[PDB]
Amino acid sequence: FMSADGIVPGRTPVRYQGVEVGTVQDISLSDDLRKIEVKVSIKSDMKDALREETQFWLVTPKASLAGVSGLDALVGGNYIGMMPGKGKEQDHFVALDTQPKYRLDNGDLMIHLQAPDLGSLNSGSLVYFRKIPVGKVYDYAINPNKQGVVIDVLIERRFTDLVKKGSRFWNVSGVDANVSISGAKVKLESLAALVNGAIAFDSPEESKPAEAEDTFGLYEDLAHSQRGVIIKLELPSGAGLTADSTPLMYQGLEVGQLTKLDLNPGGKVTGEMTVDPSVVTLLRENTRIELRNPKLSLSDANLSALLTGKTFELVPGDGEPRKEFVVVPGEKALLHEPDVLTLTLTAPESYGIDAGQPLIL
Amino acid sequence: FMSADGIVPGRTPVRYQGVEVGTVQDISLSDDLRKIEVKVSIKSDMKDALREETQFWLVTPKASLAGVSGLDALVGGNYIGMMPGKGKEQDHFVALDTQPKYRLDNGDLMIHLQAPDLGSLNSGSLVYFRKIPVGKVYDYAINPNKQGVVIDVLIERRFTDLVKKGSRFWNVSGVDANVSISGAKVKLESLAALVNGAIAFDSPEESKPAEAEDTFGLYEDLAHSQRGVIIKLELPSGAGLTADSTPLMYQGLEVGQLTKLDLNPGGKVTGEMTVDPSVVTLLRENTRIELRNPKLSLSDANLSALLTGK
Repeated sequence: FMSADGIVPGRTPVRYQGVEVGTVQDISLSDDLRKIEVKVSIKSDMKDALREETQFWLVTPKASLAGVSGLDALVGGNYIGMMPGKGKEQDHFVALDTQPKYRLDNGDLMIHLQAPDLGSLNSGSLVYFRKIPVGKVYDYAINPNKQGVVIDVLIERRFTDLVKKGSRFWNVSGVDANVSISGAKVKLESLAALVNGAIAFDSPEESKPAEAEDTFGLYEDLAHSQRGVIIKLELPSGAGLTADSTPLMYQGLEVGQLTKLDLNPGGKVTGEMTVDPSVVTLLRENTRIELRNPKLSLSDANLSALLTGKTFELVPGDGEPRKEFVVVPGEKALLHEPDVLTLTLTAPESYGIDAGQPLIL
Repeated sequence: FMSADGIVPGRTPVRYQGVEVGTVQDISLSDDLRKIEVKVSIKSDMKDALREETQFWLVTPKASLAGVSGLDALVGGNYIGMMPGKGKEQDHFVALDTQPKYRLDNGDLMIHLQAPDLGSLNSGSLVYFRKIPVGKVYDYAINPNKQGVVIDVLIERRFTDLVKKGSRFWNVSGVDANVSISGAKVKLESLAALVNGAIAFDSPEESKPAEAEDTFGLYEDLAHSQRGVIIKLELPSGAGLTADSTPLMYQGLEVGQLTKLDLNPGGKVTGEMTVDPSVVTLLRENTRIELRNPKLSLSDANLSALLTGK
């Protein structure tokens, strides 16, 4: 032992699963080499499992955060816990530090999630389906690649059929912090989510069940877990475009959201947008996506339209479906219509004619 | 037992409803197969009910959240609780984990509610009438269809006549703070609702009493539980229309609220609006519903009308 804080040589039981098995006999020091040698007698019933892969630890109460451990050890004195294994033979053991998880093998389902960072999740945080606890987080570890973090979670046996291949997992925080334009709307749903942390998951309708350490991806939010279709956009510039803030308006209703915005070399601004499955059939050839500036109308004032800014507008077409588009400015919107009569006319003088003047018949 | 944490073979009583009945005699291990065999002696008075459908559990204190359980077990040592049933005969039992609810059958009324999700509600959250507690949530479960969640609640005997066929239920949990342009509304209930949650309900005037596990729908808010009449609208576009924010103004007073807004295929924008029962008789043939844009008047400036929109 590194430090035998409260081990009495006379009476200090060795408990396996709370059942007393042995008793501490003697305590000595290995000539002050920061090691405490404890000689403990073990009854003959347990000597069959007294093998090489056996773990020992010292259960001692402490004032931990978000709950106190070792209440039984506080009431009845700190003791020694043991866990047998499948070794060959051993008579000299090294005590552990924090009593590693041993599991129970009750038929539960063990699955893995991959996240860029652990987040607020700790050991013991809950897993929710329909806001009903159906499991808990078992362990966490770092991938051999330093980029990834693997969270190993366990779902109870009664809900093993709930997990499917298409099931999606996200992190839940019981805080809504909407701002909008009227004022700050703050709603507190679940306090346990703030205190502890929670992973919620959703089960699809028709999918095969998942089993045997199937891996999944942990989305950072419920909104990020929403299913959608990726569309690549070749934007002219990103002057008034904001990621996760610029919508795609069709018939006055928002159906898309600009998600990614990048600057490829050569000064090429490109974007990536998620569209909901309702308007996928409207994305075909000769289907145009354009940008509209917020115009100010004195007759019909729209403060919300002024506050939103640039808006993506969708003009459906017909043909083979496509997943990539080229965005043209609003000045050139008339030029890219399927039928349009383009004319070039010469004059010795400009006569004060700009590039936005109309033609009148 | 899966783990006998503090069972002393000498003195460890078996208590039914707090009454000592038996005493733990012996503890042994089933050749290290993660099972603890506990031999307990039971007095001859209880052997009549010692049958197959008998439940046993280990009452042990723990530092639970929003309250600590097993205070008596903490004071007087952890013990074993039992619950008899109506089995045939049994001499080998399997201990349970969390002492499932046994109920009391005092004449209380048991009813069911259906919700898309449990929400903030947990076991023990309170049920309110006129902000007076008249019951509590008993249990929750998942429907065989994965879409629905069934919450089983229990109303006390004294208020069994309060529940009617037309009674409406809604969920009040947490705290919602909404700041307006010139106002601030902090909607919250008692501290137990903030910590755990609550279900409040309203009884109509003339309705038959409800009984025998009658089902109900759990609305998400008091506003959503308000009675109204559904009107379908064939809108031209949804350019400046927001769900649950666009009113229906008659004589300058708000009488309706645009609730649902959808895009049917073919580019057809449709809507669904709730109207209060006062103006139902005004909804007849050749009755027109139109949309007005917020116009700016220099002589009579109306900032609120400008901020409302369509």
